[PDB]
Amino acid sequence: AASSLDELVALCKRRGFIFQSSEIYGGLQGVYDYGPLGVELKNNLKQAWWRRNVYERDDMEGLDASVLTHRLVLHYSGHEATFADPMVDNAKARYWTPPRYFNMMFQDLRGPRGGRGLLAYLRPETAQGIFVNFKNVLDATSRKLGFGIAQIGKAFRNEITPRNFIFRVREFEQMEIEYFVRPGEDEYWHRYWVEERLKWWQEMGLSRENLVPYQQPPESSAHYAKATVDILYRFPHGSLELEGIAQRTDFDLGSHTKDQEALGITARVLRNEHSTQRLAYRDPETGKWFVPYVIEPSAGVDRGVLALLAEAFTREELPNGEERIVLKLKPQLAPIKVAVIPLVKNRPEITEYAKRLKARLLALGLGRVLYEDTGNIGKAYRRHDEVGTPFAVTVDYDTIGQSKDGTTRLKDTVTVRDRDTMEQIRLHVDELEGFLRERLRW
Ligand SMILES: Nc1ncnc2c1ncn2[C@@H]1O[C@H](COP(=O)([O-])OC(=O)C[NH3+])[C@@H](O)[C@H]1O
Repeated sequence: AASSLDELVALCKRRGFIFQSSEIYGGLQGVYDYGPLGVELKNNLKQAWWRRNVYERDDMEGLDASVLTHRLVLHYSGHEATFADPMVDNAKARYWTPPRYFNMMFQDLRGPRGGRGLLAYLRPETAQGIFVNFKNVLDATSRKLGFGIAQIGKAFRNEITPRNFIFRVREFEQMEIEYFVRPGEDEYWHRYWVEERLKWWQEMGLSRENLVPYQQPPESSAHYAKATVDILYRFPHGSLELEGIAQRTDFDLGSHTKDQEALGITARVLRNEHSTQRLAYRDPETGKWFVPYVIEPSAGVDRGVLALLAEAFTREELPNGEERIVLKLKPQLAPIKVAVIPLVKNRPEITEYAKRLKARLLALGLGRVLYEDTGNIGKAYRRHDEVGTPFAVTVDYDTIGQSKDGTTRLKDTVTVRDRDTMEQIRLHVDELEGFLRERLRW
């Protein structure tokens, strides 16, 4: 584990993981930019989640709706209502500083002028994009009930207060699922998904010891959610929310469908005077139109990253030197898998061999390979553990052929230094393939 968020924040900048957004002009607090190594890690997390919840499954369809949301969507979603109370602050008390309707959803206008007619919010959550497209998806796929639609996407929130690095921010991405289910089964499903999502975060690298499901109680059970379970993580600042396996119940489709009344809505949904379409399902064997309940697993992509980094940032002491900080990311999720390093930057015959090898290895398809050509190998080696790349293959003279001893047997064999054990095997190129194949493969 990583001792203090500070370190994390500092490694993140010093290595190009996360940079402060708009830093040169003062920075837009609450919004960050993912530098080079950040992107990679971030994408890999996104990818693996997609593989898991979509490719490997057989009851999920994917989606990717837009950030701009038509004013009504967020209205019937109830999101509007949450800020229709102005706050007339005062000296020692609260809701006299002027009436501030403290809306958390960002706001923008559609062309021409700032009229209430052409208003649109930036989706505070990806979720809505799925509910409104429910029929559309159902039509094009023609899915039978035990099934859900899932997307990764941007989400903007005017967070009055952004706190703790890349945790609570104003702009972030979420990986959301909306498991549509027959009314009765909701209980199981909710259980199933919580267990699943916890199972996942573990294979991703988060130790079970730090993961904790927590039944939000009535007080905290937000409107749509009939129940909800968070999976908190023991971050370096605390045991906070990581993913939230909720259990809204036909409320979403209910607040968004035509004929709410005719439809047996069980949720206290607004009178939807708008929807152009009946967002409901039709036949189990009878032909009873009904509105599906949903289990919704929402993860924060950015926090998933905070977790993974916090969890992996270890700073062991060297049994010789002082100490080293070592990101020990699940190899398969490291920004770089293998980093090929030329021993002397001079010898062009060496470097060429190096650049050449990088190719051969990238080809295995175990992940990104890097031709690190930066100065001091001691420096290269370190840089790497700091960014947690699993294997550092280094090429010296002997590899190419030359040597002092006049030996060419060392040729085509390279030294592969392992991150965690810092152990240095010296294996022949052809073996290097098989070797990595065993480790970096999922
Ligand atoms: N400002 C923010 N920054 C980062 N992640 C955030 C966030 N606000 C919410 N999340 C993520 O959204 C997840 C779900 O909580 P939520 O309050 O976003 O609810 C919903 O998205 C309901 N669909 C959390 O587990 C968290 O990872």
